[PDB]
Amino acid sequence: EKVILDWNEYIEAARSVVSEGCVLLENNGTLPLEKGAVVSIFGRIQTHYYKSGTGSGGMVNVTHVVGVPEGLKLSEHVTVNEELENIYKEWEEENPFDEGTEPWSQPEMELTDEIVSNASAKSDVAIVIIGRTAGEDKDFSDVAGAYKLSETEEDMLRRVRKHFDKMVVLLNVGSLMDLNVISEINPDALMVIWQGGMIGGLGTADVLTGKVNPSGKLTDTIAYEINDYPSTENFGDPVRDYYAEDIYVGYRYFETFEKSKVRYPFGYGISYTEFEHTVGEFTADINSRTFTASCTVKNTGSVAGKDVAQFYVSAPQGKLGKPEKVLVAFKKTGILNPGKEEKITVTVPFDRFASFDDTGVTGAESCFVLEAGEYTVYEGKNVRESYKEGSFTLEENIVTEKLSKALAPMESFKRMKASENSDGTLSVKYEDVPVSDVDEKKRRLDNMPVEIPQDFTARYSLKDVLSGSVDMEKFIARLSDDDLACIVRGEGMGSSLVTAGTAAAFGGVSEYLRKMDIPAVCCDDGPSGMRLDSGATAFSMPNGTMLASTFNPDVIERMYGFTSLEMIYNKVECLLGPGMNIHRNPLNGRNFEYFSEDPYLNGTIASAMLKGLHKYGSDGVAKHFCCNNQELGRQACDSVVSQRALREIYLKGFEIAVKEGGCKAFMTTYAQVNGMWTAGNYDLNTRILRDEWGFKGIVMTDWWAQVNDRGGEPTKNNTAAMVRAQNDLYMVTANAAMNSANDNTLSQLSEGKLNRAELQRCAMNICEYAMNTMAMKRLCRNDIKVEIAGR
Ligand SMILES: OC[C@H]1O[C@@H](O)[C@H](O)[C@@H](O)[C@@H]1O
Repeated sequence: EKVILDWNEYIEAARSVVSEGCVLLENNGTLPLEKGAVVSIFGRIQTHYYKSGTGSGGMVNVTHVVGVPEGLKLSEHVTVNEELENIYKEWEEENPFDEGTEPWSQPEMELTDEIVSNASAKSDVAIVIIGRTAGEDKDFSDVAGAYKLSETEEDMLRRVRKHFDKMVVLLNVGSLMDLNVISEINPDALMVIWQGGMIGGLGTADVLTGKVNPSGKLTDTIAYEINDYPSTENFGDPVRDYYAEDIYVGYRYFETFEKSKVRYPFGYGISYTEFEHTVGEFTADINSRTFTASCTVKNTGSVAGKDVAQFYVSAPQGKLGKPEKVLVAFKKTGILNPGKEEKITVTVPFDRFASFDDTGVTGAESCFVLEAGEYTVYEGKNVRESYKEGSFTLEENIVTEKLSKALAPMESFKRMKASENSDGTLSVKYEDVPVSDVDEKKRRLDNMPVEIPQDFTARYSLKDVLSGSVDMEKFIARLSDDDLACIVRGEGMGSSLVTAGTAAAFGGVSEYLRKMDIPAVCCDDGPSGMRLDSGATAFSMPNGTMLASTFNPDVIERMYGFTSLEMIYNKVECLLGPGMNIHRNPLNGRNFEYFSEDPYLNGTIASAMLKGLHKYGSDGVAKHFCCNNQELGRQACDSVVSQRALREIYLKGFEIAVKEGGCKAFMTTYAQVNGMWTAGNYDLNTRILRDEWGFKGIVMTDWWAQVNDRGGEPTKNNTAAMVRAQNDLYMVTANAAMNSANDNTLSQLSEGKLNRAELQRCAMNICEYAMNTMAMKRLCRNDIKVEIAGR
């Protein structure tokens, strides 16, 4: 089989994401830009369009990046003031783009009254571009040049505001920055254009010129101040952060307790037209544990466009306490012409708005439950402007799922609690989070897998398992203790077993393993496109937050469908994404390659990406599992967090990726969750992921990540602790066959501290995964051959 990867269709797919992911925040009709307008573009970052964040998910090599000025010229709908372009060009020869550990921003060119006045005299409209990047190992700081405007950027904005009566501000940013000073200066239009990959300027020009009507929505709540965010109190400590806000993350906090601290609510975004959402039929089916809600969205303005219907549930406070509203469903309309409408119907399972009882107060400890009382469903344009769709009342609690006490905090701390005041409004009070009473050593011992007796005369290939000819158990008996100790080691970076410049090879990492037809499976960064450290080019796609802002799983899936083929072309089997850690705080540096403060949106967008990658047999690796919500101190840092917050917020997106997304590969973190490293955490990697969610796949460490037993010293070679957790793969070693990290797999096995059954389980996970990859198909000679056309 031979498949064409059409590069022009790939471009168009990515461009569609850009034009659906831009978020228009304010506009007085200055957008869209009028046909034949002359635009003056301000901001030195105009010449170096941020196509991505920095670090592992920002090192995609490309031949060309289309920035905003070039996008606008290629549109043929406007022209750009060339004199001002040359002023920026000539100044930049003297003040070159700093490539660094790259800085968050570039120094702005100071502007004079003469430049700005002369620009306005020869143009119809000013566009001011403020650029920010961020990423791995540095957190975004609440200072000028990072989250705040620089003094010279502010001066630029004030001068342009004075001399132009039409002003447009664009935020070419990985994550949201302070809007207070920008809002005070009061431009005529404000749009967040994120970082759109290599064709970002094309999709951005589409929305600016009106060829596409913007339809992007915020995936985070924008508060007035950094200190309004509930997590700011407990964010940015390199050693330990207590997740005291608990389930009250983002709009779960603000809509419940602090509506007046919101500038822009979750799900907010506007269009060049206006829409009217009319609530429709509502039914509930308690026996099936679903409800069905309908509404109609009508374009009531004068230009075609899409809108998003967003559905929320208000649960009764009960004994647990609840956020006012939780997102349970959304649907983006087709393009609606003026005066036309679309009926949207959603069926919502009760598990979308259940609560995890981690205290026992409901009578069902360690369960997801719907407490007795009234459930009100809302629909609207955003969480704030969502209106009653229907209600139903439960006279008794319904247990949606029985789970276990898992990943519980090892120390007490106080968490936020919804308290219903005398009047009936909700205030924040605090309560003690109960401590874990789980016997961890016992749990491991009681659920120990059975050893498979070894048999080295067996000549079964991995091909014989794939065809159904033999059981995986029969095959795995062939692996020696050497083979077992070797197969749990990933080799990289730049292993010679796979495409050069990628992150890792795993599976067939010795002559012996490859002789059994276990192929070398290739892993590579990242969510926004293949990072090839050989210098080879690949498609640079929009950042994760831009993807999520589309509220459009279909457009995301379509784009990653092309990535699926591109990966096969490069013989990359595992793309190291989606990044899908919750936006707990706006200052986390890696927010650009994650999706949302909301777990449902997070899991739904992740799943769309995975479905895309699955189209032609490629795959993603969900990361970082879990609670890597802060870059500072991420090697040592301990996230202290309640079971409920884990179950409803931080794990929830990952759960969705497994059950809806078909996720079969996970990456753990550099850090600790509840007092041990995640790579050695049994509750995370076995109890929750496998035994409760039913995940069938592989777990790998983060690259050169530390591992420990609870209480013990962290090291980059405690592979025994890793295998005891069912974290299947240590990424990475320079030479896996030679044990170049000097790991303790065999010595622990020798001492009876690691059981061979545990190694065998990991080996089976690895082989089961490996045999369904395109690398196996290359051995079997039935892989897809890809040819790139259109270039
Ligand atoms: O590049 C391989 C890995 O490196 C680590 O530093 C990052 O945390 C991961 O996100 C990445 O996938």
